[PDB]
Amino acid sequence: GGALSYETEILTVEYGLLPIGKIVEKRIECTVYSVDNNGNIYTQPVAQWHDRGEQEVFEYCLEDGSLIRATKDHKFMVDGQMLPIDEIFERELDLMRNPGIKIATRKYLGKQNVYDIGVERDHNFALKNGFIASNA
Amino acid sequence: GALSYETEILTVEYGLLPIGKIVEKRIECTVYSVDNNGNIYTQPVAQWHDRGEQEVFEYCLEDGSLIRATKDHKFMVDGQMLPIDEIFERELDLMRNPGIKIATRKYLGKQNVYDIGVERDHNFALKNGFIASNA
Repeated sequence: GGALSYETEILTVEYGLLPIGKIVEKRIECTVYSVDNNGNIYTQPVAQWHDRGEQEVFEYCLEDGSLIRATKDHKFMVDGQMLPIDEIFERELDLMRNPGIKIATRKYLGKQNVYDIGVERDHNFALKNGFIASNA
Repeated sequence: GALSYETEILTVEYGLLPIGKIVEKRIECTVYSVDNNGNIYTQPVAQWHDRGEQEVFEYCLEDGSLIRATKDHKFMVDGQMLPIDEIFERELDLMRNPGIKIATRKYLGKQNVYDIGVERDHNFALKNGFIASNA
């Protein structure tokens, strides 16, 4: 089974993001998001709240510098497979994550010298994180 | 439209490079594009455009990462190229690298720790859409 650190943020329908420590310690009734064997995202209630006691926690820092704090043996989704996170780390596999992400806020920075690149076909190019910039 | 100097471009020969160093130095290199069929291919840079001083906006995404660009510069949304400002206006999702590697691992010693059970499939989504599993 394995376990997660207190502040690991869990998506709930009712409350939005909540720390799993709080969901478990307060045994909060909520609806979480799951994925089936055919890649369908659905929702269902939390059915068991597991307080696993004390265990060794490792902090896994991802390429974008975000953090997952878990025991070595907790499984995470990699393409078509659930694997222990430590193995995912040892094997350099990509964790599955949301294919999309929203813009939270916007700021003005005034004027700057700015740049663009032309390519022959399709007229786009990937940035860090895999964002696709385009001139079309 | 255009982009800030330090916008990191993924190139084959050098990995991630600031578009500013690529354009200013006319660096010959190979970038990654998508076609109309969702398919990612490689392709040399054909033009290096210094578009001069323009108004730049900083777009901060839900994960705290930034895009710095002119308001009109288009970016891909679920198969469709749209001005980044419009993507902001309508709260649309940018695409879309659906996976990410772990760079490093540190020991934090012992902590009280937790897990949740569900009735079907035995997984659940975290922030950023990671899928934690106890199947």
